[PDB]
Amino acid sequence: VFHKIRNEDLIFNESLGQGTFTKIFKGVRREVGDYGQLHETEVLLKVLDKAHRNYSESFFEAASMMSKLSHKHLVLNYGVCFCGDENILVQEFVKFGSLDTYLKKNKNCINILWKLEVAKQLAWAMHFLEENTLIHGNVCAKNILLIREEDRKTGNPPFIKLSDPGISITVLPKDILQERIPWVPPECIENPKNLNLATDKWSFGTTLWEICSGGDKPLSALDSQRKLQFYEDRHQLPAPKAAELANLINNCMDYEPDHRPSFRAIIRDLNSLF
Ligand SMILES: Nc1nc(Nc2ccc(S(N)(=O)=O)cc2)nn1C(=O)c1c(F)cccc1F
Repeated sequence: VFHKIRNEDLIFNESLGQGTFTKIFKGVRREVGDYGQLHETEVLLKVLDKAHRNYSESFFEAASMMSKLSHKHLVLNYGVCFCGDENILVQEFVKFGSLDTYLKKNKNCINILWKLEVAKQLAWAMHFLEENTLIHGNVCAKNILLIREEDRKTGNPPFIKLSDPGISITVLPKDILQERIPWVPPECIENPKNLNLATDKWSFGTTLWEICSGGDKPLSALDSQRKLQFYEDRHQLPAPKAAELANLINNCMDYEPDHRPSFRAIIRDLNSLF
């Protein structure tokens, strides 16, 4: 159960747009921290409309279930504000933000080893979720958050965390799931009850394509109807700009869910590319 945070201890400072039936803000939390030290902590606030009851329930159950699993590559949730007409997730603010935006702002001037390190970290996170039989369901480059940039002097790689799952595809409207092709796998377009650990293996492939494509979105030129037909016709994505991961992407984006490799196997594959 999430720690409750009082509306009175939250300041909203900056609008950061919208997620899927969410409004996102940067703000500050006034808290009592380690040793009774008063802190003013930068926070990321995700606001759900209480009137969208099934969406909110799904969102906060997903966030809660994953926050029960502390992990270096999973975002820290501080708690929730049940304040009136809205329920608010209070989350750590990750300094360098979403990986797709990061790659655009840096004009894809990162080398293949940087991409491999981020891919490995994501794979380790997903391996941990797989061992805990916890489906994420919204793996994508925008939900990869950069804590730290690479430091060439120390050899430190970039360091990432994976965002909270959001509203489950089992409750979202079909048109939203179709918009989310090709992150949502074909079996889930067919029936959202086909959600399975296999789902995240497919989406991991799509996310690798993003990482290797400088933050481009695959199939952006296709509308919801032509994306649904892209699966009906069983097409695969084009090889990304950095072709080094093309084989791994194809192996993960397997139309047969049971053939998608384990994240343990995926990690070994990534290691062998170096
Ligand atoms: N927890 C979290 N921290 C951030 N850091 C952030 C956000 C925006 C910027 S900006 N306006 O480009 O300069 C810079 C740093 N994002 N974040 C999220 O969960 C998050 C997400 F996963 C997807 C989309 C939006 C988010 F907000």
